[PDB]
Amino acid sequence: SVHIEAKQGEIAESILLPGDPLRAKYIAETFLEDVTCYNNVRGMLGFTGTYKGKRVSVQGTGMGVPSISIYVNELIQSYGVKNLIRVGTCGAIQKDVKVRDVIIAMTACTDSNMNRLTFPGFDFAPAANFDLLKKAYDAGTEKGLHVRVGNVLTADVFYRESMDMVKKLGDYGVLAVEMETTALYTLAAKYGVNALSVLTVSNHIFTGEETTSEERQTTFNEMIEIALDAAIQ
Amino acid sequence: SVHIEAKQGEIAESILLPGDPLRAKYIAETFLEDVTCYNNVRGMLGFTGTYKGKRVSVQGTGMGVPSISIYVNELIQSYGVKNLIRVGTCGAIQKDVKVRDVIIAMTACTDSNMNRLTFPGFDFAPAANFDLLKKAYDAGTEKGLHVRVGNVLTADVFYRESMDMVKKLGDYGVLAVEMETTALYTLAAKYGVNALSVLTVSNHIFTGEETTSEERQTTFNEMIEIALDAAIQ
Amino acid sequence: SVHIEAKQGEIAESILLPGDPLRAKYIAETFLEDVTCYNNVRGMLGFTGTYKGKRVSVQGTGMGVPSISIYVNELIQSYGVKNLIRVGTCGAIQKDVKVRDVIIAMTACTDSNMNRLTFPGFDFAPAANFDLLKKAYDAGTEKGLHVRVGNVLTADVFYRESMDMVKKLGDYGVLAVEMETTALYTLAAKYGVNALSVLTVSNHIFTGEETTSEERQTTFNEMIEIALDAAIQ
Amino acid sequence: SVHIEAKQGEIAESILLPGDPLRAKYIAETFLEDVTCYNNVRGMLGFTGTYKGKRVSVQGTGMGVPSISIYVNELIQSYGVKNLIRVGTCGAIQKDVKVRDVIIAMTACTDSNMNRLTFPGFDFAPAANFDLLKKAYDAGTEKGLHVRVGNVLTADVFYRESMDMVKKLGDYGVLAVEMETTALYTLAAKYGVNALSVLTVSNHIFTGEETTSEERQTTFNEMIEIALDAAIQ
Amino acid sequence: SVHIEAKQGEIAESILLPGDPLRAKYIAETFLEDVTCYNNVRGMLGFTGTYKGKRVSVQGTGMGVPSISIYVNELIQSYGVKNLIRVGTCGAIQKDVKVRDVIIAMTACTDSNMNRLTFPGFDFAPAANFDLLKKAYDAGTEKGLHVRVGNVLTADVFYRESMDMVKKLGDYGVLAVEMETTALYTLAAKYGVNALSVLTVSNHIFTGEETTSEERQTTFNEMIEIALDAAIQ
Amino acid sequence: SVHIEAKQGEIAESILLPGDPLRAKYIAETFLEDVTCYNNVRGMLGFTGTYKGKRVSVQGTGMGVPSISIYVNELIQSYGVKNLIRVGTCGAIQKDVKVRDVIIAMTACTDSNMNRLTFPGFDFAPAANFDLLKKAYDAGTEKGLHVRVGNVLTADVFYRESMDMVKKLGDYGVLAVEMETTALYTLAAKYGVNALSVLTVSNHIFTGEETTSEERQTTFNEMIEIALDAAIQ
Ligand SMILES: Nc1ncnc2c1ncn2[C@@H]1O[C@H](CO)[C@@H](O)[C@H]1O
Ligand SMILES: Nc1ncnc2c1ncn2[C@@H]1O[C@H](CO)[C@@H](O)[C@H]1O
Ligand SMILES: Nc1ncnc2c1ncn2[C@@H]1O[C@H](CO)[C@@H](O)[C@H]1O
Ligand SMILES: Nc1ncnc2c1ncn2[C@@H]1O[C@H](CO)[C@@H](O)[C@H]1O
Ligand SMILES: Nc1ncnc2c1ncn2[C@@H]1O[C@H](CO)[C@@H](O)[C@H]1O
Ligand SMILES: Nc1ncnc2c1ncn2[C@@H]1O[C@H](CO)[C@@H](O)[C@H]1O
Repeated sequence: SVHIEAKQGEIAESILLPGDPLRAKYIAETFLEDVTCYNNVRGMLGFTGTYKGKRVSVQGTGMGVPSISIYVNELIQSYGVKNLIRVGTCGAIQKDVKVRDVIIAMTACTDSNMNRLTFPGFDFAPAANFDLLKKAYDAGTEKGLHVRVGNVLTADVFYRESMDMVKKLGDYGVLAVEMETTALYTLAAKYGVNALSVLTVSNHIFTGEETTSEERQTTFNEMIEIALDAAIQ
Repeated sequence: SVHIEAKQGEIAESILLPGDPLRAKYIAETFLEDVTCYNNVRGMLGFTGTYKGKRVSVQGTGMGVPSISIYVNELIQSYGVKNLIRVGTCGAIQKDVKVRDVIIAMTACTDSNMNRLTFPGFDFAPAANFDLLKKAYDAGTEKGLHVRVGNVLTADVFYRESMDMVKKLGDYGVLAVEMETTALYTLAAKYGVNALSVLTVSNHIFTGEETTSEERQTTFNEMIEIALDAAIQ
Repeated sequence: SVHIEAKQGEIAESILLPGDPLRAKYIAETFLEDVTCYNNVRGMLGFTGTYKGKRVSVQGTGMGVPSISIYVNELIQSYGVKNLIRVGTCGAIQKDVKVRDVIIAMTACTDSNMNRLTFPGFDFAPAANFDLLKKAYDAGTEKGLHVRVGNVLTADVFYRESMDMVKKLGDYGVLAVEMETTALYTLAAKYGVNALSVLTVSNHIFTGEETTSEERQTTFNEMIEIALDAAIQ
Repeated sequence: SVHIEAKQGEIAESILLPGDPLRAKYIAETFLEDVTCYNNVRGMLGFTGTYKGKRVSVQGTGMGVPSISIYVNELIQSYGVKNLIRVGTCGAIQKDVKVRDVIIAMTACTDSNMNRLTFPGFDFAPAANFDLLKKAYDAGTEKGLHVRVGNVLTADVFYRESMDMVKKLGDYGVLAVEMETTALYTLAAKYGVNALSVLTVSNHIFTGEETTSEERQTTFNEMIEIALDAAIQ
Repeated sequence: SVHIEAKQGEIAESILLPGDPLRAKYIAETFLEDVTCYNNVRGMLGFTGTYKGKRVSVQGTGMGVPSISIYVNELIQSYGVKNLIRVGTCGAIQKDVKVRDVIIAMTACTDSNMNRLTFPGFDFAPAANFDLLKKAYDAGTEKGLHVRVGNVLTADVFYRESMDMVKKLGDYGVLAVEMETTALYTLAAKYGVNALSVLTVSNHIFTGEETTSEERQTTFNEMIEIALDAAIQ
Repeated sequence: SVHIEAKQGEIAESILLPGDPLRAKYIAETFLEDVTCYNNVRGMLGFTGTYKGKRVSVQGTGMGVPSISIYVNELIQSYGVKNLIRVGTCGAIQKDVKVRDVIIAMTACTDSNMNRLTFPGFDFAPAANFDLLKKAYDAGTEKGLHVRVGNVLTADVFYRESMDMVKKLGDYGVLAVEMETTALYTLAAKYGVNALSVLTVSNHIFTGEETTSEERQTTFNEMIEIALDAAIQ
């Protein structure tokens, strides 16, 4: 496809979608066997391998609705991908959401215009695939993680001049901010395929708490395991 | 409160919210014991009784976002209600959704302006309480119903001049149309309480299939049972 | 029709539209002769009788744009209704508007999205039928009421978190808040029929003054008389 | 003021507002006595004189919401004007509205953003002063004119690429198109003063019928007479 | 055309567009030879003459997007005009922009709805013709003027209740406020012809500095010279 | 900063901003001397070196408004960058724009919501720094390139379901589509620094013409040279 140099058949039907291509590399090297790298266009690494005997892929998406939309469109339309699980990070809005919690997004709010252009006059609420959601929830519960299922904000702007509206969204139960889920869920629904976002809380937006990858590595690894485990079902 | 004549303490902390006040009466008479009627203002019947030994209420909401918003605000703010389950009907958009299916709304799309006014420039995605959702899903699965968990449209207009956008929403996975869920979910989130909508598909919007209450009574009764059963947990 | 169980011909061509179905009952019992009740679906009472020898009906609408839109569509399209007069209550915004004043709405502002969806990019100003307006104005003037003709707000939200915008509308001459007129006027114009809203001020939104039905009964009765009197012309 | 060179007191409290400054000149020369010209800034002629013994003024506004807004703000805020009657032309949308009809605008629709900026999320419906409206209606009825009271469109664009939305507005009862009324009515309401628009239909937008000033001069003169006659009351 | 009484061929292919028709007269009398006046409809003076031997015209536009849009549509579509240079005034927002500076607008921001109606969901950025822009810039630089090339605001409202957003636009580099450029640039682009706006700063919006025409006459004359000089190339 | 691991002082005040980090590497290796790599976070390569003796940097941005906004905010606010030139590719809309043309964006249209959120009710037109624009234009003209200066579309969606609006923008003179310029120009203006986008046309959106990097390498190299050459001035 335009942004992926893989041949037909090189990408598995189940795929994990980290934002960071170097996390795709980490995931492939850490969890998968019989790995190949099928893409390096724009440095946006993608790999296919095997996990507990089942083929699965992992593809960086970049940051933001427009970037992930490019990759998700191509994966679905050109490579026949059927199950897409974003595995990423997010920033907690609410005090009761803690760093290292795992959030499974039921739906996402957004300040993107992408859906207003498609459905003029409507608020489109992008929805996770429930069967994937339940599988991931059950796996995370069994794994011993703190798992929160709820609403997130998909933001276009990481650096917002005022966080007043983000605070207000927190007062309406929104758990955390990230930059991709609306697009993944909307496009998966458009094409009749299955999507989910499983997120590690890496920072808290108002307290200023932050982590390095190493400082959340054990939680992150466990989260990747549940995302894979849902995928292989 | 302005629209409910009940005394403090007369309304239980768990409440079912049919749109039709005569369905509130049917639910109270059919399922509850030790019933009183606490409201007849505007004919919008409300009752409190006991189900399997646990106090529970049932309150008509009327049709549309503005009507249900009035009742939900008053129930939460004046009567201390904590768990609110809308029990209603909806019209299927998709061919694969069948009359007599039970839909549990994860989230809702809308053509209402209510949330655009609150969050200018954002799409707010109203979310069910996951713990109530899971309880209802598990109960419905055990009860032997066809249960679908997904997205609905909360419409302001029942009689729409063109159904083009409703069809398009169906192509993006939206299951059915109804007229209340966005408001219930948004206000419950605002006030930190728990909400869910459990819906019976009573009509199919493009095929023209329709039912009378009697023609869906067994399914409807089973749906009320799961809504109660979730409530009493 | 879907929400009205009347046979063809049972509803008169002129109809009064209170929001409260119990007010429809009061109006029929108090003013009309040879009364029948043609609807009890959803408790939304409707009656037909005679006033000064002329057939006229009265139909509850419920609260909010979506509810009244359902009933008005059905009355016009399925029952051939030609003259529709909402008779309701409203909350004064301005200090110079007093409780027990009668407001005849020339037009209505709104926070509903209903007309933005129909006329994207435009502000649609819904207009009363002038000939009905003049008849009601002349009748109210003769009856000795305080009658104000002007602008109202049709609100989707009764419980608004901030009343700043309602205050601002008052500073631009808007007289009072209610929850139905935009829909009635827009749909009547769509179908080429005649509509008017005649409202009793029952509360003042910033002073906190409020009334019971009994406390405004004489004014309300006189208002119903002028609404009927316009109708029978 | 910035756009009017008159001294304080030179402009009367009642004023007619044609769009064309040369029509202001025609009105002053044809109907008024003891006339002075108080403004020629930008060629936007303004005059004060006497009609049936009462002082009255006439001020060109130019075309469009932004132009009339400048003049109306200055007249109200700097010159203390209290009664403002636009006297202009319009293009009929509906077949049943005829060239040479006089339309008295109750309210106006618009494609301008002026009120959306002031009342974000709301449709503001600008309203005529009813007492001026009634006076003009009664005077026009007595004068023997065809007078229509209703809704108009205040357009920003005279040359619209598609007239689809204008046709649709006609199907919702909107009588004619012009380019000033929303602004006049909104600003008069803002400042607590009295406004009305009295319009001659000079063209029909879909049939292509058009007139010269001479071809509508008798109707136009009679319309000016009723506008003055209302003003002097 | 509807608003211009000129015969075909009486208007030159290059035209200057002051907002004030009396400035059109001043420009024609001061700079042009062999002058005729081709329009006095609505007092909106237009002239054709010769400058350094080349035919050129000058046409008042009035104030605001809707007024200039009328004239620009007619000039382009009915009179075959190819090069259109607005020559006007503006109000500085930024402290670093000085009265008597000449601003050449690269593009324009707006609070008009004109382009949102044409391109729903998009921000359209109207662009100057670069070749005209460069010619005017080079001529102004040679003439010894202070020339600033940048962004302006095309406002619908001269009298804005709050200038907060205008200040904010200044903080994002917007140089000055005026009331026509968006329309000129958008329509010229639509029809494939060449437009530019060359503006004299006549007032500073926050400091209150203001000028009479006489107080900026030398700068204004030099600006007209560069606008002509670009035109005749 | 959060997404760049460079120490203070490691990034030069002038920077080129390709979307593709592998193009940043190509630019550094091909044109610069004394090169270091200061960032590999998320694979988003950044380098500093010397060109004709002057320090300059090159930093990948990723694709889309949200991605470039992250990097531009950090470069300006944390690293003190003053001159930012995006060097990228774009897709021609118009037939008269050819593959291998170089487009210098004066301004950009967008379907992003980023500026509507910042300036509610306004269309913000993001503007290039004119002095950088002129330098690049003069350098490209001297270099013998086909250089077009004009308007572009900054799109959020690469894969748009209908290209109707993109075609319409082409009919209003918009030259090409890309995915970053609105953000770069808006943020540079916000912070008072200098930005420009210099683009190679790599594909034609309606004809289907496309190129590989090798197939446009000579043009691309010349474009990089002019971007550098402007930068070092
Ligand atoms: N506080 C935050 N705000 C926005 N995005 C965040 C935040 N924390 C983590 N992310 C995620 O990391 C990237 C931005 O650093 C995005 O891909 C986004 O999903
Ligand atoms: N097809 C439908 N469209 C809209 N609302 C529906 C439909 N079917 C059932 N409903 C529900 O029933 C009422 C409208 O008849 C509303 O309360 C709504 O939730
Ligand atoms: N203050 C108020 N705000 C909104 N609606 C009101 C108010 N007072 C009376 N109403 C009317 O009564 C109902 C809400 O109580 C609605 O039908 C509405 O028209
Ligand atoms: N068909 C029309 N469309 C828009 N404005 C019109 C029309 N006919 C008359 N007008 C009026 O005349 C001017 C435009 O020619 C405006 O001031 C406007 O109010
Ligand atoms: N401060 C200002 N605000 C708006 N328009 C201005 C200003 N100064 C000059 N103008 C120009 O002059 C007219 C308004 O006085 C308009 O045509 C406009 O372009
Ligand atoms: N046809 C196109 N549509 C959108 N972006 C494009 C196109 N061609 C090149 N681009 C650029 O390349 C990337 C998308 O492939 C974006 O960074 C964008 O700026």
